[PDB]
Amino acid sequence: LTGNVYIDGLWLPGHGAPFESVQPVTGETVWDGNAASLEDVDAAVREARKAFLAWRRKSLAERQAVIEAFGELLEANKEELAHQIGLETGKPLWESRTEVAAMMGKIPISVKAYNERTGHTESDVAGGHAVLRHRPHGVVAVFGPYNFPGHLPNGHIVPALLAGNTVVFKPSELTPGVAELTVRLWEKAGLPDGVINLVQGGSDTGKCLARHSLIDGLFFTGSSTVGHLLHEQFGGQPEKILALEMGGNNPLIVQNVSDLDGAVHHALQSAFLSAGQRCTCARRLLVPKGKKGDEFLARLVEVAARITVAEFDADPQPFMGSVISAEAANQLLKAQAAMLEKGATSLLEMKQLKPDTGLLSPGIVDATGIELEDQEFFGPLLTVYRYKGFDEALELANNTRYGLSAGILSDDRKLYNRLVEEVRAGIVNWNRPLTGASSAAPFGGVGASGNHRPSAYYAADYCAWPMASLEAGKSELPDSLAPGLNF
Amino acid sequence: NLTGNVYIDGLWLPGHGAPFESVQPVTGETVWDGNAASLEDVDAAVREARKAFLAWRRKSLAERQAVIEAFGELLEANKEELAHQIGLETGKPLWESRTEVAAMMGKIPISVKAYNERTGHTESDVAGGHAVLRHRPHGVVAVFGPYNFPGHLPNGHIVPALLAGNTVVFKPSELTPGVAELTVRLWEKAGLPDGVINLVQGGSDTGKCLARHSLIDGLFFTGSSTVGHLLHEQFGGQPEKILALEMGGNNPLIVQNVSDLDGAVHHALQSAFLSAGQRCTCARRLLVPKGKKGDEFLARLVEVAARITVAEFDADPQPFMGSVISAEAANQLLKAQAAMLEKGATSLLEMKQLKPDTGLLSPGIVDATGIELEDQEFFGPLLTVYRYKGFDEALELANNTRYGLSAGILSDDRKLYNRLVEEVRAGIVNWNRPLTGASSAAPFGGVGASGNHRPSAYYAADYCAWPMASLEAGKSELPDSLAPGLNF
Ligand SMILES: NC(=O)c1ccc[n+]([C@@H]2O[C@H](COP(=O)([O-])OP(=O)(O)OC[C@H]3O[C@@H](n4cnc5c(N)ncnc54)[C@H](O)[C@@H]3O)[C@@H](O)[C@H]2O)c1
Ligand SMILES: NC(=O)c1ccc[n+]([C@@H]2O[C@H](COP(=O)([O-])OP(=O)(O)OC[C@H]3O[C@@H](n4cnc5c(N)ncnc54)[C@H](O)[C@@H]3O)[C@@H](O)[C@H]2O)c1
Repeated sequence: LTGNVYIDGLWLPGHGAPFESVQPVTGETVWDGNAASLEDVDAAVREARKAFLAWRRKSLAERQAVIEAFGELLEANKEELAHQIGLETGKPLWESRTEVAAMMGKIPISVKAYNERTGHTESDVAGGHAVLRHRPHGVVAVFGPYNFPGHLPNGHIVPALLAGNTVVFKPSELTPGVAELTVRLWEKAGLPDGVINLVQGGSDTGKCLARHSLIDGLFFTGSSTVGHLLHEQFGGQPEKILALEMGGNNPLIVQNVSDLDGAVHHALQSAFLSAGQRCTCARRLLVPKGKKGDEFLARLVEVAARITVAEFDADPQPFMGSVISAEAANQLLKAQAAMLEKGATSLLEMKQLKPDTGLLSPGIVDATGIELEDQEFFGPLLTVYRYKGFDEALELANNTRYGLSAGILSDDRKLYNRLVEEVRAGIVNWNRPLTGASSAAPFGGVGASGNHRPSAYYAADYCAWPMASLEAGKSELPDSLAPGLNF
Repeated sequence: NLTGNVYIDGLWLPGHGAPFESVQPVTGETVWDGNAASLEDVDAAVREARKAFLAWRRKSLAERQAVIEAFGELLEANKEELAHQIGLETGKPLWESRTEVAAMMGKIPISVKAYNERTGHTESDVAGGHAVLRHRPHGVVAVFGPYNFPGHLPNGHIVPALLAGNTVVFKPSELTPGVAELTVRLWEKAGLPDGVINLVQGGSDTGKCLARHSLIDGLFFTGSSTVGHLLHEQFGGQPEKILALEMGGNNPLIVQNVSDLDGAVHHALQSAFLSAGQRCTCARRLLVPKGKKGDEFLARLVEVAARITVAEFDADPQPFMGSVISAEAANQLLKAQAAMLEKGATSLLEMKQLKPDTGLLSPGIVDATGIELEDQEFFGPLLTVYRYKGFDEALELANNTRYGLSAGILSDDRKLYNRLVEEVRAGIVNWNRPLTGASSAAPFGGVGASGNHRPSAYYAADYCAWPMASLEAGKSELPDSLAPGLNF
């Protein structure tokens, strides 16, 4: 807890302009530090490149041993890291600890994924004795969001390091402290010098890193906007492997449910967990028009009003905490303000709970006939649309260029079956909230939610490239020569 | 038996573009005549492939597999006729064109196993419920085909794509349109629904109209790192369209400490001169240890290399290699080794034009040990040799290229190979076997300027299907322990 930078195993103040991380509700300063400058970034990259040569040579077993030690250190400091996350983001403790346990779980699963997606295989084939092994890329710049400053960046870092990569981690300028803590835990775990390198900063720092001509890969978790910016930047440079993980305008369907409070439960999970700040949250809820939906939305609004929202560490733990900043909340309020005047009516008003904080109350808005923008956004603002035929519901679900998550809450399996059949989305759930993905299976958005480099399990796919060999043992003539060959 | 028509939505139709023709590389006579697809022709192909996708993606995996297997039946059934088309239109000798066909046939079952492993259907019980994983096709994929293997490579994209439920708008090389039309007719006679594959002949203009078309959902490419980079630059900012690039390489072959001379000379000639050196995995640069051993080796290598025959694809006794794709290309190769010799290099074996205005080139070997030539890819039987001192200097040379397709070593000492694998950055790396003759059973993806990390061959299945993972439950109902702040 110092505010430094980290390069080649050494902690050093940044040469860039200082910035600070403020707590979303208290407003006081939680972090102070210097942002990485241009030459600072050149240093991080040069030293990760240097460390690569020695790190790529470590066996898979050794790299796994260091990473696992990192996991043991995660368990040992679970509460302190949880408290750091919740403190700096506004997420409640009970949820931050969830993010930590997720970081821990990302390890063994990343191991199995490495061994299946990019393992070592040996076989006898027609052209001789074929063998297949997987090689790391080199220096991968990892960008971290602010909603999960521990789970997601980790989900890039573990698979990459394990496979022999070296990392230049640039966290969000809204969650630098959690980043510094995680880096210290990699140090205290015995990670060779320069194998991971921390570069704090904001937009300028990320600019200097992304354009840097010596990175060998870039792994991104963040807004579809900046993700597309990066993808355009690398236009014409296929040599640098890019992984883009972006948002979505995720739809949730709830039709013909026999357990009301159950569907209200899973719905509230999907739309409001993490203050609606989980990238897999449902931003659009679809309910069959008429009487049945009226009953459902009645109960859903009833229970949603009952949700508590307070500081990350309130004596009785609330359901959700603050939004990252008071400004973000301001833009959300202006957002639903633009929705209402567009023609929508408020089923449940999104309210600012304390004077100049990011504490927002749940918000539900009906714009069934209205046409708002296809735009992603974090916050507890849920747009609801009422539909006639189910074949119309499927039309609505796909009514977005994003393609991350989508699912249906229903007792009828065939609604799910036809959903899976028709929907164009990354993860599509039935009777479980859109949130809470499984790291044991891929996690890759389609459309504007990724560039077809799915992470989580298939993370192992974009951390290592394949080397295939036809081994012989002795260069010697075939039984029957080809035409035109005389000896 | 051929026509020269385009093929869209199951219908054969003359193209609306300007006419062109496919010439035999040595005979000079016309082998194909047809109209290239125009802008609206391509818009039609794409629109109709998109329409057909909706119906094709819903077929089960088994049914699509059955149609493709029927395609295999037809490949075996017409093996010799398709071989003759390939050899005729490219100049490749018959005996190896027959190989290209057998490779097309083999690309099927392996594409199946690949689909079931890399993008299958799996189910497991996990913490968040009963999780399931299935793999979906992208949609309309534009497939561009080379000219060295107008059958094997395009197929290596098409089978994996069709099988996974994609539809294809195939644009073949304007140097091998006939092979394309014939192959398409073979897909027709195989029962492929209308619009699931759509042939769009043409040259640069046609391919541009296809790549720029705002309705493709993927682009699969095999061709020069030059045009490949052009395409990649084009899609800059469009991650929604999945792109796979398969590009060339400045492939190095090292031969040090071989106790069987004629064997290593064999594998060398295979790697550098097979198919007139027009296989993308050919060794463009041979590395031989400085001094006596390399002197003897290269001596033998030139002796035997001179003994190579080169003639028409249908020579009475089949030669080792045929003509290069065109006489003009050959012209640029001659200009190439001329620029190397005047650059400071010495000619170990002169590349000569065997007939006046043809693509018949004789093997060419050039020593440029001290000279610095361009890091550039090129097809042709022109082999540059580099002599090295320490083995770590040989490794220094191998990576002396921005391309990263193939590389291998001819040696009796396994540890030289081990140090190669450890250090070399290339897609496929062979030991004591020719650089040519890859294995469709294992991935095939070049690094650096040889691809964008969407390797084909076995891993083709990865860029033909995207993953959908689901947490199924059965009934939306409250958990045992609620979250804090939820009242009912
Ligand atoms: N796909 C996912 O799993 C996932 C996860 C989290 C968030 N999201 C999406 O992201 C939205 C919020 O954005 P966010 O804050 O998480 O990510 P972001 O846009 O802030 O990007 C992460 C970091 O990259 C750096 N950066 C900013 N500008 C840059 C630039 N121009 N060039 C290089 N680096 C730059 C900053 O550190 C920035 O905070 C969410 O509401 C949701 O839409 C998606
Ligand atoms: N990666 C591999 O496996 C592989 C395979 C074969 C050849 N190669 C290499 O590629 C080169 C030979 O390939 P080639 O000359 O057939 O490639 P190419 O550039 O001719 O590409 C094939 C076809 O694409 C079309 N085309 C041309 N310009 C286009 C454009 N601007 N936009 C869209 N389409 C366009 C034309 O039909 C062209 O002939 C050599 O470097 C060779 O070694 C690599």
